[PDB]
Amino acid sequence: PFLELDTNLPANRVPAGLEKRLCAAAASILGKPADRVNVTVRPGLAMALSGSTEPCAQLSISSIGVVGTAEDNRSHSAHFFEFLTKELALGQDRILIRFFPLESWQIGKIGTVMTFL
Amino acid sequence: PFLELDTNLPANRVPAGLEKRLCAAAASILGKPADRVNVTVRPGLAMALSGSTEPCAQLSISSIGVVGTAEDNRSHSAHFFEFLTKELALGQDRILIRFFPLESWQIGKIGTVMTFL
Amino acid sequence: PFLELDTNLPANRVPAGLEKRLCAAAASILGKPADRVNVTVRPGLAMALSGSTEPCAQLSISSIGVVGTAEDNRSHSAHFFEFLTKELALGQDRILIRFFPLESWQIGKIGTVMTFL
Ligand SMILES: O=C(O)c1ccc(C(=O)O)nc1
Ligand SMILES: O=C(O)c1ccc(C(=O)O)nc1
Ligand SMILES: O=C(O)c1ccc(C(=O)O)nc1
Repeated sequence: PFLELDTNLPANRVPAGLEKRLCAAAASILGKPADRVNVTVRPGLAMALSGSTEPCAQLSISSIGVVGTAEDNRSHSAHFFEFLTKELALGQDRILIRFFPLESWQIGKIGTVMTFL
Repeated sequence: PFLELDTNLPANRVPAGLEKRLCAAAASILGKPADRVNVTVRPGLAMALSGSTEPCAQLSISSIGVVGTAEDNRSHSAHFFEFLTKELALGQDRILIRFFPLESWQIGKIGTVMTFL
Repeated sequence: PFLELDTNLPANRVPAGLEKRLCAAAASILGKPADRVNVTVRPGLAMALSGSTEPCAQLSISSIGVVGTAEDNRSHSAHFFEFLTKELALGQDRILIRFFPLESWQIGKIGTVMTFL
């Protein structure tokens, strides 16, 4: 899975090791191995969420097969909100998630695409 | 109900009173009175969870009738996770639960088995 | 949470399963488990809302901890209006909400009160 987390929390208000703990969390939530989880955290940004500049965070989640239905994404959302509200000390009104299905021909790995691996 | 909690948190990082609070919580969650709840806490163990020796806990829950279905246990799990995350200051990736149905002929109580009470 | 919805819509103009979908929405909005959400719908009543007998609904919401501030209730209101206007086919002017904090000693469950659970 590919996870990108944008936040207006400064780096020194994002707990040490979050990018590693999000690999374990995404592995369990999405049912793919932790060694196939990719996380990017971009702290210190200027953000408004629901019109408000109080501390907040945005997560994008991309994967083949498992983020393409409302019913699957409902379950995924519940678990990611539980994890991130606690880690970032944010209320559930201060986080939003977007889910993006991917296909194998879009993923460039070791100089080819996943279609040929 | 019968609850057994193993943790690699030392005893002095397990909050005082956890046993009676877990009796009350198990009454709320499983529906059987607090005075029928049995709790065993084993702290200071050497543990790995998901391959990692960071602080963690395992809970076993055994009961007649109420821990035997996926839909029952999904609900029970959500509540026991919320209870333990708060009490032990652990993330939900650092807790696992196992559920075990029991029958009356397996429970020895006051020198007989529950079949005869 | 405890939700009570009065409406002058006849029962056959309240969509089938509304009490179930409002349960799930209220769990999300209030940040409480769905197996702790209670919904009561009372249709076919004689009602005036804002002085008018046109189709309308009144919602009451009661919960520990999460319905006691203006800022929290503004957030909750926005989501409940978005849900109910669509489900009941009512304009924003035809719904009102009241929020009521509860305490643990007020809630009777399994023959005791939540103070002891
Ligand atoms: O090879 C990549 O790391 C990779 C490729 C695919 C997926 C995925 O579908 O989630 N995740 C990671
Ligand atoms: O008498 C015991 O304490 C007892 C016996 C049975 C059960 C139970 O099925 O949950 N719990 C407790
Ligand atoms: O455990 C009960 O069912 C319960 C307890 C509390 C609340 C509540 O605060 O809204 N709702 C339900």
